[PDB]
Amino acid sequence: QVQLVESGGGLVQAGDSLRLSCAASGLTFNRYNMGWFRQAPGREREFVASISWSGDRTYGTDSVKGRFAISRDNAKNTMYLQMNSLKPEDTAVYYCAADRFLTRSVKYDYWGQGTQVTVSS
Repeated sequence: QVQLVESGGGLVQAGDSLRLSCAASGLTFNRYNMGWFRQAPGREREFVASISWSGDRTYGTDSVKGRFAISRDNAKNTMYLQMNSLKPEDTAVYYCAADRFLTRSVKYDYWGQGTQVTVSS
């Protein structure tokens, strides 16, 4: 079956940087758009960033585009999210997802279990 596994979460302090990764198996990795979503306490699940199989990057808002960077390594079936200047508001569970057509919609076909990021001040 298809399997997406996130890692790299933990407890950081405000202003820190953090790199999350996502490893995929059971699909032909280079034919899928890959996306990061998050769910903060008291909020709905929301789009963070996406990188399509042709390499175009799409970001959620101005709150994200300046601080976060997304990339993929097709040779290793892995994608990464680099997060800089983290704030308490970024505390959330971060999910990796894959889909053959979608970009910003939360209705992607495949989902990982998520990794938890806590940011304290």
